[PDB]
Amino acid sequence: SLKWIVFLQFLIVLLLLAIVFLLR
Amino acid sequence: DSLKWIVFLQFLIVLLLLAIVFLLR
Amino acid sequence: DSLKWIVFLQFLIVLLLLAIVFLLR
Amino acid sequence: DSLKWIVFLQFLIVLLLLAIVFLL
Amino acid sequence: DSLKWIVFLQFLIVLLLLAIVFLLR
Repeated sequence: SLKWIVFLQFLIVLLLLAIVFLLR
Repeated sequence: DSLKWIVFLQFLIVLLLLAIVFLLR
Repeated sequence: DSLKWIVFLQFLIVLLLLAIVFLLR
Repeated sequence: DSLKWIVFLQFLIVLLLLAIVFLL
Repeated sequence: DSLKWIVFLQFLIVLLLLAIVFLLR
């Protein structure tokens, strides 16, 4: 489960990067 | 247990973040 | 317990993202 | 000490999301 | 060290949320 927790954290960071890019 | 709920909630968060990206785009 | 608090705060994060989605529409 | 910091950072994330909700 | 990755990613999330707050107003 920890592997998937870390992987989904990766995904969340990438999506937040997309959101910050769109706001800019 | 707790970790399964963490994974499920993180998946829900991913879906919601995708929805926010779609709304912004 | 740390894990229970993490799960509950994850649930709150899900609620907050839902509220953000509602506000964006 | 990792779990303590994870809980604290989750709390910070909740606070920041609340700030964003108020701003919106 | 999965926990160290989790902490680092959480800190990244905090920084991105601070940037979002700055961009909002």
